Amino acid sequence: DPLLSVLMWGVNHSINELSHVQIPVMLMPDDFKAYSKIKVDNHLFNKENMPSHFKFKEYCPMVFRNLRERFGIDDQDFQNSLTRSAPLPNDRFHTSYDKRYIIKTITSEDVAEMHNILKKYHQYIVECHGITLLPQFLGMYRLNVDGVEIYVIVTRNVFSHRLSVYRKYDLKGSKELPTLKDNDFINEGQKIYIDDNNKKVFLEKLKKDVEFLAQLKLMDYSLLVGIHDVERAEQLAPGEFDPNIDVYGIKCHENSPRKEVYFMAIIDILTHYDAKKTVNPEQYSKRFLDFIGHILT
Amino acid sequence: DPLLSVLMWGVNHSINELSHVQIPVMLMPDDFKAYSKIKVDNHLFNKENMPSHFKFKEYCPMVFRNLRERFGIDDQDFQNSLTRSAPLPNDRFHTSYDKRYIIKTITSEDVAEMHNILKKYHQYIVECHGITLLPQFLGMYRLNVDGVEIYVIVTRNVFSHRLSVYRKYDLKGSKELPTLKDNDFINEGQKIYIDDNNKKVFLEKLKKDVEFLAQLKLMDYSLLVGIHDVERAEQLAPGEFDPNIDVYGIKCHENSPRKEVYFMAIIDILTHYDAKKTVNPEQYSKRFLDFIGHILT
Ligand SMILES: COc1ccc(Nc2ncnc3c2ccn3-c2ccc(C)c(C)c2)cc1Cl
Ligand SMILES: COc1ccc(Nc2ncnc3c2ccn3-c2ccc(C)c(C)c2)cc1Cl
Repeated sequence: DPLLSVLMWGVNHSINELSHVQIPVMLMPDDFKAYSKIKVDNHLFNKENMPSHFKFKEYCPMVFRNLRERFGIDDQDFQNSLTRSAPLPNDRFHTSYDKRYIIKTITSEDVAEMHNILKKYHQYIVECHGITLLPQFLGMYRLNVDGVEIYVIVTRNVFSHRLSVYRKYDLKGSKELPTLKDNDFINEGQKIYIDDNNKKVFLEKLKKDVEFLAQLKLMDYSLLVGIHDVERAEQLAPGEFDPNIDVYGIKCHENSPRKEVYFMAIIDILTHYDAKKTVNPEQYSKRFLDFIGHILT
Repeated sequence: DPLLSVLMWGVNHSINELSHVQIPVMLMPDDFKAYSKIKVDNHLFNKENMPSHFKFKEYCPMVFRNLRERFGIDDQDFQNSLTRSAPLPNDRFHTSYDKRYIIKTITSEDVAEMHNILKKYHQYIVECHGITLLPQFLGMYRLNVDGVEIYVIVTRNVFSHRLSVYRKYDLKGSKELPTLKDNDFINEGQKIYIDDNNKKVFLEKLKKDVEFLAQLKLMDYSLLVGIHDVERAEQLAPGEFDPNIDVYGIKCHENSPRKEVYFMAIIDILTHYDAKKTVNPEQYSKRFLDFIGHILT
């Protein structure tokens, strides 16, 4: 697939170039308006590695390098995950081959919005020491191969890179991914057996994160919820995840009826209210937090 | 200097890309019409490593890779010589920092001529197993930084990368480099004390090489002659050179009045007769070989 080739090639180039750039003492205003573009033309050469004619553009390379650091991600590890082997498609989005990252096609509009929030996003991240349920935006690029132009973004996978998820929801509190929905969560009677301390830590993150979203007039986000079943996985020792990698995982409590491990975080935030030119951002967050607070009562 | 930066950067990229390309069982006709171009644009990014906006084009990358191999040169070694440290200028041409290679600015006309002869050049090289006094053309590029476009070519240094040359001539047999000339060779009474076997091997190379030149209607070439003085170098053990690296070196004979080592080869061949739109190529070679055969009598 020529678009994955260019992505793998562009990321590889992106990180290697960056390896020559000094880690700054701080980001500057201009860092949030910067880009690197590269255009390759091979005439009668290299027909076999990948396409002869392509472009690759990286937005705000210093910023996303900074964010990778703040999210506990090493540039060389990142490069490896995206280049050692091709991303795996999903009937859409890809997964890095080691399942650490999601690669997702987005619109120019989405790209523009990511730009409009990137300063506030950064600041929010600093302020919370990288501990948040918001998407972790790791890099953002434009590809051209042939007359096909596309925008992609890379986020941390909400789910474990190792523990399998036998059941998944996407919750809004009121096209779309292969998940179960609000109504299904309700009808199924789905419970999440985590302790009071873990509910408290989780919700107090959610409340701040969501408030940030409302302030930005963003909407239509949801809480992605994945359940690993441990006794099923019998058919790091069993039930274990590295928290430093599987950053959204929370163990069930001692009295959970089933040995579960849960992966919950916010996804798909880049819809601005005005872009819908219904529900305002305030009403959306209010419904959203009420539903989440509810299903975790 | 932004033009050396782009060159170092372009070569580095050139060889690394090539490291992914399979060594072919043979060159194809299209290999001699091929190129790779790359254009970089950095807005508000990477201001410190090198220029923000540049282009780099490599001509016939498969061909010059082949020639590097046939001349006993490993691609990674080549890359290192040109990138580990900046080329050193000459008041003009540069030297690779380890003195193995010459980098030389040339005209588009020269570039066009290199192209016109590149097939015959290749064939000639094969036929003689790489043993020749002709320039060893190792790579050829176009650089653009700012609105400054330039063409460069890389050849093997005629002189030792290690033994110093205290005296240099550029001989034609009838602007210009820092060398002594025909008349000076004559007035000085300059002798070259090599044995009959070495004269014979050298001249029989020269005769074939020069004949090749005449066949191509090339002109205005010369024999670059450099003398290392061994007793002076007292003010690999003394007098030694690796022939595999210092490919043009010939030891003086047992009865030379002074312990010398000599570096002789042909340079500066890319002038085609027609380009001068005097002396024809035949007369030029005839004068040239007669003078060389003469100074080695
Ligand atoms: C087998 O099913 C799954 C496997 C894995 C996942 N995990 C994800 N972790 C984080 N972001 C994600 C995903 C999926 C998509 N996105 C994502 C990214 C970025 C944008 C901009 C948008 C809109 C979505 C979700 C599912 Cl369903
Ligand atoms: C200190 O002085 C020197 C040190 C070193 C050298 N050695 C060289 N070995 C091979 N080609 C060379 C040179 C110099 C130039 N060129 C060269 C290359 C390519 C083109 C196209 C043209 C015209 C010349 C010569 C001198 Cl004088």
